[PDB]
Amino acid sequence: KVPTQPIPLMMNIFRDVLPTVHRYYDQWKERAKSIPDPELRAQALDALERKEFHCEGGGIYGLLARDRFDELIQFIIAYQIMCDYLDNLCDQSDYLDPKDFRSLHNALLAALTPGEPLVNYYQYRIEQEDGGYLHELIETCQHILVTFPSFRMVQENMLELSQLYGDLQVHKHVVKEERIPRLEAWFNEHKEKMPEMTWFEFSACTGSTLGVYTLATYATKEGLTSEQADVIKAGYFPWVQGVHLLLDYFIDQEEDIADDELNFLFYYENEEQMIERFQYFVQKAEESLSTLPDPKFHRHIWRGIIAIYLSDEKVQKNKELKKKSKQMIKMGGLPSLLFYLNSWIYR
Amino acid sequence: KVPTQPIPLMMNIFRDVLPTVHRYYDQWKERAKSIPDPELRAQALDALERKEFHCEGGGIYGLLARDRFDELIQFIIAYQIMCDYLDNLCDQSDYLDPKDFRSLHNALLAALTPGEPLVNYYQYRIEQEDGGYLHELIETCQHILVTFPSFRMVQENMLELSQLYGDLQVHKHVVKEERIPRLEAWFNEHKEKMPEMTWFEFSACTGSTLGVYTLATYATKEGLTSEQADVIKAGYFPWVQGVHLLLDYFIDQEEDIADDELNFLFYYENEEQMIERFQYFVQKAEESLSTLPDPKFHRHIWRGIIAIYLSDEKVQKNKELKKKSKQMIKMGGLPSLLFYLNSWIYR
Ligand SMILES: CC(C)=CCC/C(C)=C/CC/C(C)=C/CC/C(C)=C/CO
Ligand SMILES: CC(C)=CCC/C(C)=C/CC/C(C)=C/CC/C(C)=C/CO
Repeated sequence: KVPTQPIPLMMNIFRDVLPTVHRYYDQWKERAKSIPDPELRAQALDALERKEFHCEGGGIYGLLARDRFDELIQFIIAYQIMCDYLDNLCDQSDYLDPKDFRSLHNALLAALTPGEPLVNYYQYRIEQEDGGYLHELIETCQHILVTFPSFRMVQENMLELSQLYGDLQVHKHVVKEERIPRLEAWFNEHKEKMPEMTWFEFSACTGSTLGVYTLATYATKEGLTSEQADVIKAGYFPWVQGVHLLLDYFIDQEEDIADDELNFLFYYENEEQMIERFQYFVQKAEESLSTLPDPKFHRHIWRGIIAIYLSDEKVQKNKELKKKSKQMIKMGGLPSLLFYLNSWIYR
Repeated sequence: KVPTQPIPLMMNIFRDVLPTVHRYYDQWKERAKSIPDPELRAQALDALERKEFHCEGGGIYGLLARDRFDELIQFIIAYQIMCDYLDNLCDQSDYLDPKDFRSLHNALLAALTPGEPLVNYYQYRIEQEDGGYLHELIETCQHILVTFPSFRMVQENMLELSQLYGDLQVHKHVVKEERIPRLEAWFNEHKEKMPEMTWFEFSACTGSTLGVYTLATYATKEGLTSEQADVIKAGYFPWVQGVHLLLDYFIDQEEDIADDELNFLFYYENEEQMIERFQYFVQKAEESLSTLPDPKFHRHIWRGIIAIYLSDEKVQKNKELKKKSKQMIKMGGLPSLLFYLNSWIYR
């Protein structure tokens, strides 16, 4: 059974999760260095250099599936490395071709489809020589998921989340003036299936990978039901994924204002509405998490997400953002403790 | 309104205590570089390089005296720097002259005696040109303690603990064959005023500086009575200071065996008696700490100190020492958590 008390949970993270994540992550970093195309190589290494925390955090789900610990972490790390690599490729495109963005994000759907034939995902861009990097990441996922006893029960839900994630990455990276019309028209197709929210709130809800890792985790269990697959998806989507990305965008505000970059928080009528809706998402997130198996573990993952995000220098070294962050959610001073602990370690 | 819950306590330590200690400690490092005598300079800088954790730990007492935070920490740092410097000078003496050891440790008594004229503390050794390093550490303590409204009420108790500490440093640093005879004669002078214990248990009890820092902390209060000053002294001496040094000796066993260093645990008739007496010290220490003002603070700091000691790789990587440590004190998974956290940071 998973640790649900802080001390054993933290001990298992430092002893088991982080060394196991880094065993595989550090192997991908060595592979990325051998990418022949200098632009693909740079984007791969930048994602690996800057976004380690995504894999370190995602790997914590390993604790729910000890019998498949190494394999589940290898899947989460391969899938998350792909997301961060592809995000860099889309963010750094000089061409802004949505066919390219889509073709790249179809790699994530291949990763979730064992025996899906691998295509040239780079077919709509000039840079295509990755020495098999992307194919190796896809095949890693394919070969692991197929060994999970209830993968077939969760696969449809994983693909639904991955498709929504890919759609977001396509629409938000096109030429500035075409982004919001695409996102609004895209939201309009899903809004009937969704709780009452805005196009930009929906956009945030689709931008997380947490639901995919949670479904992959429970895929390791014998006799998972279609009913439970659906409970597990609904536990994270839309509310938890929403809070995750609303925080990501909260922390990235000052660089988005300065770099004229798409930030979903900027489409709220005012700050009062933003804080009120954020608090609503948090309450709905707490309610959705409580429906899950191992609810106490999920509530710990979730508190950890909020705390680590709000501990960012961008929040804690900005008097205004720090004040507004405590208005959004009170965390018993954990964000500040993590900032000052971090600040002490690296000096 | 002193922080006692783990998150706010830890946040204050990382935000307030450690950065403030680091600032004053760094200023002492730069001051030490100006020591003219090459050997005194080498010993001052070595103590400062190796023993910063003593000041980091001692400074946590600042949180009991928020009004006097910076001044109390400057006192604690100056006193502890002096202790670790003098320890080095006595350790690395080629002549092992107890007159030298005594004269050096008389600096600690001067530090606790404002308006006292100072001697040449180096008067019994070859190396004497420190450019005022030791005088400035003394004067730093003297100038801070006079500003504490209740210093006069705790001064006698502080001088008592400082005298016994000085006595221990004198007796333990002489030639190997004179150490135990000196330590037994010394204990025999104090035996009748102490709870029942061995000369080597007594030696352990006198070797900590916690009592001095705690007394200095409550010196910052208006209208401390003699009764209260005696309660505060008894809260740390002898049981808490005893646990502190017995635990230090416990962890360093393998080191002290192979470097043939003096270790007071080796004078127990066997391991079983050593563990039995340690458990007794722990109980008396818990009892004496519970008599203090802010008893949850004192309990939390003491458990933190124990957890940090037991997290040492010397304990956690040594199956035998790990078994004995878990007999000696029940800390649950905290030492193991701190071990794996440290292992991760410094991989
Ligand atoms: C009891 C405690 C403190 C538990 C710690 C819980 C932690 C560290 C959770 C990390 C949160 C997490 C899963 C982050 C992953 C980030 C991710 C997948 C980002 C993709 O954009
Ligand atoms: C919260 C942190 C990182 C504290 C660091 C400080 C450490 C490691 C302290 C452990 C030792 C300690 C509390 C010593 C007290 C000072 C003293 C009298 C030392 C002489 O043995």
